Amino acid sequence: AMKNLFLTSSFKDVVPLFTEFESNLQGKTVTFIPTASTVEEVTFYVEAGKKALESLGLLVEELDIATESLGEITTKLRKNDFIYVTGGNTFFLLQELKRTGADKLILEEIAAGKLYIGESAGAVITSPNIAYIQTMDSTKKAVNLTNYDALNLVDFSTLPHYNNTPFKEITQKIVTEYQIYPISNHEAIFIRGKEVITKRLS
Repeated sequence: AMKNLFLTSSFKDVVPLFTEFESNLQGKTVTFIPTASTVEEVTFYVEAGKKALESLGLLVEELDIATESLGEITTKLRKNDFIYVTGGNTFFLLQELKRTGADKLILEEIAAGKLYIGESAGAVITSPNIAYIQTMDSTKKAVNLTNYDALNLVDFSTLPHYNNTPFKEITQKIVTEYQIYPISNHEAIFIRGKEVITKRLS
């Protein structure tokens, strides 16, 4: 029904675009999902994003889909105002969302009007299918995921870090090979229903 999404390559690089997107943040709560990052070896974006949210007066509540009961997943997703998904390995993220059936719970919340913030991997899973991201994120880390169909919230396939080192050749080759929607580190996509707008911080 409703669809409020903020998609980014790097949340810490576009904080002002987020505050342009959404007002009266003080005291609002965020379900913060770092699952994609838990199989990654370099993860500065996780704390950078969390501290950025906190600097806006948001109350951040962690939810690791990989380890928490469905009871806790259901409760947190329902309770908190926003959903935020950190970057990391997109395949592991989608794998854990499907395994728990939480992909469904996220879609329901979004349909009810809940704001979804997706960073890199968290943006990629809004696409119909994440196969296109396999040259950036290794499938070796998702040993159970048998189908790359994702949330299918938008018809387009967000490609983060576009023409941004160290993903220059990677992102270039993806465009060539594959409705790819490229965004750089300082771009965000504002989505309010059918209204889709790219903004750049510069």
